[PDB]
Amino acid sequence: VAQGPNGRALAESMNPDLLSAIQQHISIERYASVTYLAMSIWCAERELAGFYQFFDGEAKDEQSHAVHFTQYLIARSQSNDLQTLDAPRQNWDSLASLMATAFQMEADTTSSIQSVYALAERNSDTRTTVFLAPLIEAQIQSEDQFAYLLGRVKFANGDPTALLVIDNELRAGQTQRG
Amino acid sequence: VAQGPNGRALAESMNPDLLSAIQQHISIERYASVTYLAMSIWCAERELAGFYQFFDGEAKDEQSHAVHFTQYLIARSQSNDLQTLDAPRQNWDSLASLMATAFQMEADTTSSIQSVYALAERNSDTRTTVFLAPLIEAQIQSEDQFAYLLGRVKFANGDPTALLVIDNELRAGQTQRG
Amino acid sequence: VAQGPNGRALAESMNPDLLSAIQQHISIERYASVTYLAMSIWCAERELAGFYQFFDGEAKDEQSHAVHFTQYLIARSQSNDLQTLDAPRQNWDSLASLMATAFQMEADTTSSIQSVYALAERNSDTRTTVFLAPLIEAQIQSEDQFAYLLGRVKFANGDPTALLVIDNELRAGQTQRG
Amino acid sequence: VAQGPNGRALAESMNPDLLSAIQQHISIERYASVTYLAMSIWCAERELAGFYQFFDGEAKDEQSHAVHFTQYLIARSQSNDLQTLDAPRQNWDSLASLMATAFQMEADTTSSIQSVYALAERNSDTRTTVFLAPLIEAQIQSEDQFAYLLGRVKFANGDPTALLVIDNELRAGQTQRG
Ligand SMILES: [Cl-]
Ligand SMILES: [Cl-]
Ligand SMILES: [Cl-]
Ligand SMILES: [Cl-]
Repeated sequence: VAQGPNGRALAESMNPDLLSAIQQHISIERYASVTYLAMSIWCAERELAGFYQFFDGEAKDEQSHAVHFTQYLIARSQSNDLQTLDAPRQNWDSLASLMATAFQMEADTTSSIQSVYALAERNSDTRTTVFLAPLIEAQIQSEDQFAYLLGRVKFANGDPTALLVIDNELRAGQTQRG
Repeated sequence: VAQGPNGRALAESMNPDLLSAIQQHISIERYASVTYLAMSIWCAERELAGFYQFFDGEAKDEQSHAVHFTQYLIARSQSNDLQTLDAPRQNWDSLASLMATAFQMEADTTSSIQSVYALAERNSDTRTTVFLAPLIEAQIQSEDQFAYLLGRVKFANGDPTALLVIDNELRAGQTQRG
Repeated sequence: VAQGPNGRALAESMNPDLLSAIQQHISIERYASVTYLAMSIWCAERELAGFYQFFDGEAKDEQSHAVHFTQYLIARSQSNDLQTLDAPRQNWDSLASLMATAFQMEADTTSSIQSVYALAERNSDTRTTVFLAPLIEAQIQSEDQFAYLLGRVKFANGDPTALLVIDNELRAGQTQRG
Repeated sequence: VAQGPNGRALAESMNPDLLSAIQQHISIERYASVTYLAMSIWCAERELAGFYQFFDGEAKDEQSHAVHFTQYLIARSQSNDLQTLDAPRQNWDSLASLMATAFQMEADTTSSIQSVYALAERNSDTRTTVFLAPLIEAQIQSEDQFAYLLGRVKFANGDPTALLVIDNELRAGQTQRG
């Protein structure tokens, strides 16, 4: 029985480009997490308590997804490489603009998974494409959810009253179409 | 004991114009159902989640009413004839205009039942007029309900904040005067 | 952030041939639903109450699957296009022949999904192939189930006693190999 | 305040032809009841215990409906006139033929109500047409039920095994399409 790069028994070697692509995706999700934290703070600064709670939860959830990827690399007996994390964007002129960045961050997370998926398909690494499929399914729901929150916020058209109403929806856990 | 057109024992023959009128009404209710589905989608496209849930339920309910009519034709040993279903209207310039079409669709459903009622009265088919009476009673409540939703939406006068408030009412099941 | 054809924020554009293929599949499932309704009626006309209940449930379930596809198009910010629905087949010379049409309808539903799957694979639309995979899994079980019901009905070899026994199985919810 | 023919305070006079028609209908339902009793006995004589239980219940139910009409005449301050009751038919060559007579008896019960309904309509006695409407609704379900039992028995085509299976359905309370 061979040993993998992290030292555990190796079920099947992984192409080093696929390894790097996964390590990079872990960074994308760690960066989405700190971005949601910055958005949590920005909302809290403007007394948008529901939005603040929502993004606080999104930051923790996104970090869990990152950890889930590190566990997969351990499962494949591959080395992890936790990288330097850029500072997040921290300033926006409005909630609408903040939600636009949030939607883009979620969509870009899905894009990064798709790239890892396509690279694994090329290398015929079927464990990885299989492992990734539920994570892409969840990203579809996350994208639907952020499109919902962004569109609802844009519908408000900057009116504080509408934004307060939506803020209370979020504090109550009403965060998707349902 | 005679056999009816669908092959079951026949309690009492039905005039073929009355049969056709019932088969056509089944189509009206099937068409109301897919119309409510299209309205469900239109609302979902604009993040009006409460309205989306309401019309999703109305589509299923209207389909049940259609099925209820097919069971009556079976009870009378008459043949069913499920027809080609037109595509629904799918585009509206505003919620107010959508709710106007919804109200008209509900009122037109009642009109179609009334026509079947009047035709059965002419033919002295008392089973049918008796069978129809509870269904007209429910249509009165449905008309009251859609007049309520339409009028409330018009009262909002296109203000997004008011429409968000009404959207949340609908998501909570607050769909009539009560 | 770009807007998709239905007006919501767009996570990733979809090839218009893939869109049309999905809109067409929605029609196939809507048509399977009304076909199961017609079969429900045909069984009810012959006092096959268990078969009638089974197909009444299959019609509602198949409609739910259609709605599930419309929600996916909303999730992808694509336009829905609910189409004219053909009338279903409504006449069969025997239960065996009806069950044969039912099996073919279920198999053809799976074929239509496979075509959408293959088209999405060509366009590298990984959200769609991922979204479709559970639906194909369920179709395998549905095909196994209809092969079971069809084969059991053929085993009866037209004997009314055997068909009554199977009818009671279905009324009790005994609808698969288990 | 005037007194009616039975001596109670009279809310509204009833045409004597309408009174007689109601008194005659009471006899029809009393006769249906004893007919179901005779059918109960015929089934018991052939060890068809489920059919025997079913018709024993139908005899009691039909008698209750007769009593319900006598209460209406009391409510209208009209006289009751319980008439001589003919002997029921008591002999049949087969269950199929017995079920045919049962279906006809149920259909003839509905016809007699319809006649009373039409006579009340002519006399504009709206209490009576209103009172009768639920009873006609129930007759539609009774007709659907007896068409179901008759058709199922004919499907058996005289095979004892199939008739035993149906007998057990009835003993378990499986007496309609459901
Ligand atoms: Cl804003
Ligand atoms: Cl509006
Ligand atoms: Cl067969
Ligand atoms: Cl027989």
